Amino acid sequence: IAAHKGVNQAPVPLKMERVGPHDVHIEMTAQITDIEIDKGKIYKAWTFNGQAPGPLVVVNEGDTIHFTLKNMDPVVPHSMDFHAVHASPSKDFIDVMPNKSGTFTYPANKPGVFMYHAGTKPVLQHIANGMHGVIIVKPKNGYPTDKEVDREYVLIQNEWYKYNDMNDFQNGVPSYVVFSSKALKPGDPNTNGDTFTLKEKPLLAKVGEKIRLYINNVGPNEVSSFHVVGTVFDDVYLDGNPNNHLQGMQTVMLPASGGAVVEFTVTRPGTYPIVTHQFNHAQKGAVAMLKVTETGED
Amino acid sequence: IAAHKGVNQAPVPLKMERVGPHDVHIEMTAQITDIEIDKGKIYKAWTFNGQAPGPLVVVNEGDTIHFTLKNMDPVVPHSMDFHAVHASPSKDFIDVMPNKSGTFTYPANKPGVFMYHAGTKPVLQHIANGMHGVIIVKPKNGYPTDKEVDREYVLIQNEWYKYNDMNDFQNGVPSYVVFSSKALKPGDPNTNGDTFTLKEKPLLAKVGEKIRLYINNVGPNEVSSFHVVGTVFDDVYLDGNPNNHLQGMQTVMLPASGGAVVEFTVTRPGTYPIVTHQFNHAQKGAVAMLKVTETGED
Amino acid sequence: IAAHKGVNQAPVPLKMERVGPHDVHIEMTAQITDIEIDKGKIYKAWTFNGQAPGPLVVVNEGDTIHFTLKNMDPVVPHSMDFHAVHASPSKDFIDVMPNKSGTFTYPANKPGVFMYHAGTKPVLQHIANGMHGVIIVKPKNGYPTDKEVDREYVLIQNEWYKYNDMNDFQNGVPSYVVFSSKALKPGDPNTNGDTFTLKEKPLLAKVGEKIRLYINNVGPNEVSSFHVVGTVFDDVYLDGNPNNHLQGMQTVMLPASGGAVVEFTVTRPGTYPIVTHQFNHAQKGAVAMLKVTETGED
Ligand SMILES: [Cu+2]
Ligand SMILES: [Cu+2]
Ligand SMILES: [Cu+2]
Ligand SMILES: [Cu+2]
Ligand SMILES: [Cu+2]
Ligand SMILES: [Cu+2]
Ligand SMILES: [Cu+2]
Ligand SMILES: [Cu+2]
Ligand SMILES: [Cu+2]
Ligand SMILES: [Cu+2]
Ligand SMILES: [Cu+2]
Ligand SMILES: [Cu+2]
Repeated sequence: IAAHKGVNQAPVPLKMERVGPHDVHIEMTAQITDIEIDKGKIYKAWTFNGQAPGPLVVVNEGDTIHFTLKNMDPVVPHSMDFHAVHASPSKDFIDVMPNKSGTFTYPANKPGVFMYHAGTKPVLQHIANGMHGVIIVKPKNGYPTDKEVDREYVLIQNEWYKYNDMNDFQNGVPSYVVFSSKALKPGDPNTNGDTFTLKEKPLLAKVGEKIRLYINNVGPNEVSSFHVVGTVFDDVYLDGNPNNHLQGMQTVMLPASGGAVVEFTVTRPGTYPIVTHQFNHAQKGAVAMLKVTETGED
Repeated sequence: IAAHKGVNQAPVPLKMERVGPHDVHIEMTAQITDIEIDKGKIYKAWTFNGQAPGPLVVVNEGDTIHFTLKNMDPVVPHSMDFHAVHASPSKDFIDVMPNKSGTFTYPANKPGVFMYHAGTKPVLQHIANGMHGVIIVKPKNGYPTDKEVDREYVLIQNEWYKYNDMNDFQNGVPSYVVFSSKALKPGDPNTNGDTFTLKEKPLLAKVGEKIRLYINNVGPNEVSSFHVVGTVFDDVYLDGNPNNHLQGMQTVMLPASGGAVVEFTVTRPGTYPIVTHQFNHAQKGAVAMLKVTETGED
Repeated sequence: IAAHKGVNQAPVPLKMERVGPHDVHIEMTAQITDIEIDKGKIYKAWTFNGQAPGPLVVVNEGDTIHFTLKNMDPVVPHSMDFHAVHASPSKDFIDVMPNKSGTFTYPANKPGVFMYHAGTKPVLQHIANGMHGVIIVKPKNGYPTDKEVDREYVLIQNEWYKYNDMNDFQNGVPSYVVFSSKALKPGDPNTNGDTFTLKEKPLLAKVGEKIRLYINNVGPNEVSSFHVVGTVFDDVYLDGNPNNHLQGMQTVMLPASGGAVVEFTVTRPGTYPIVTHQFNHAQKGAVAMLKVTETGED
């Protein structure tokens, strides 16, 4: 795209504020931002807010979201689809033109770990170029295992293909498959989907802790066989709904866009790989690390 | 196949009749029929009854099926395997020769949404050429959410490959991935697996309705990440068995041959896409549309 | 690998012995062994004990495993990762050098059907070359359907690629996808992952029996759509945990490394194919046979 040559729009912080007991404002951008997806490999990504996957959104079950998208892309329209919400796609997930803004309002009435992404045709093109992310909806009644959890993080899996190549997007194997982590609390890492950051700067935990991960596989195209090496998942909630409760799973199958809340105990000090057990994808980047110490600090 | 050159056997209606409180007769054909799978693209499909996927079969839990296959193919033997039934495959799923008929009897003792397909070696060849379909077995006790459902439809996902190309069937990506709908009640659409019909003539519903879809991914080769845009599944019954109950899923993973009953509410007027969220497959045709109006008519 | 030319190390029996009410010793080898994966096709596999998948391990819930790996490979280090155990991967799943042994101890505190495999970087290379297997952990309280089961077997699905070809391992379709069976009781077959043995020498059962299969899809790369032709699964326990209970499934989705306990009834004499319903993989070898007779013997 000629109008994208040399364009590298600096990341813009997500804006969110509560405006009522059950109403939340969210303002995001669509923007074109260079991301290092593998060492020495820059992808001029189509992004929300200059991150790919986009920034983490967290709301409460029953919140109505008043969402504004500011399209900074000079030529390509973009839109937003939240899997959390009940909305009319042809009225509420519509395109925002370059240099314009649009505001859309819809309720998040289901708890869980939901994908969000651009919904502009061809959707495959917008997702593959980087316009994906996660919104977490916190259950009103929590999860039955809340009291057991010591520490929590968010992980997202995505693929990267040849740059803006629709033939490759449809018909080719992914060039990279990657994990990223998005911050829930101050001090948490906030990273982009790349092959290396969560290996070189592992997530941190303490010996004996029960860890919760909020996870989603945004695709665009692959399913995920999510596994933490050296442990077993004590409890799994499919899509993050507290009713979809499994126990003692070694590996959790996630469809494309599929989410889960998974919980596991780390019993010994060491470094614990986190993989998709589809090992062609792991080899192409989809390995993160969890470093477990006696004190919890690196 | 030389004996298939110029052959286009007109579709023959499914024949079914109840013969006892727990016994049902079903008569189907195997036939060679041209189907437009994408605009301008004719596939000379191997079919049951001139449809691909084949005609919908609905029976009651506990029905014994007395099934007759009339093979109209001039040269290729075909057979029938119903996933619903308990049968001896080497006695009851056997080949029927060209221009012959065979009758086989077996019970459907489990509720759900089951694949059926030809079971003639190489099975991949018969399925990929179009010999797949769905049989629904209605639960004796229903589903716990029956009283909430306002409207229902059947959707089937399948792939199409290069014509009768076993190398492509085994080793290549699908050329098209498609949805079709099969009629449950008079007035429902009844379509074949193509890239366009359910976009141009969407399924219809009314604002506020809870919709049930009986779904199955017949493959032959891909798994499906089934998702309705703009809603969340309130309830999901894996394989259509009422015991396999999930709630609040954004997306339902279906193995090849996997089925489900999914239920969701459409809260606003508009058009709601229905996809496999493996977006390479969606881009290659696997998007249907649900049009929701204030009155339910187009 | 030059040091592997002409190397064909004869299979070595698994060594196991109980050393306390909750402690079990296991001794395995890493060795280089020629396996006929398809008729006329020898793969010089990287193996545990000269089998691929490796020998079956069965322990009780709550057993601590004292595991020794003797590395017979002349040049390549190998390691062991059991999905059953809680361990520090960077301390307990570490490499054993050629011609050395290492001993590692860790508890199996969860019931189920778990993958094991080499954990040496690049893990994809070690798994794809054949270093995978299953460990079964028997639940302390059993399964609720134990009293209904008449006969049981273990089945494992794996893929084979071009020989030691990392490009193919990461980016290519599998050349073969295969089932193998591992013995639980004297007289059970014990086979390697190949395209033919379980077709030519089917598993055996008697008319009317309820069969339990302990299954795992070790990959490395594909998911599995596990289906027994001519029946429906009465009960399914995902990953073999008794709590993850589904009923009446036609087909069970298994992620890469995913396991299950599945149970089904064979009502009539005949031969029942066992497949992954991803039929490209079935065509490339992933069909086993179950022969059901009036007397249960061939
Ligand atoms: Cu507002
Ligand atoms: Cu976009
Ligand atoms: Cu979506
Ligand atoms: Cu704790
Ligand atoms: Cu009859
Ligand atoms: Cu056929
Ligand atoms: Cu089948
Ligand atoms: Cu209603
Ligand atoms: Cu010991
Ligand atoms: Cu190895
Ligand atoms: Cu593993
Ligand atoms: Cu019995």
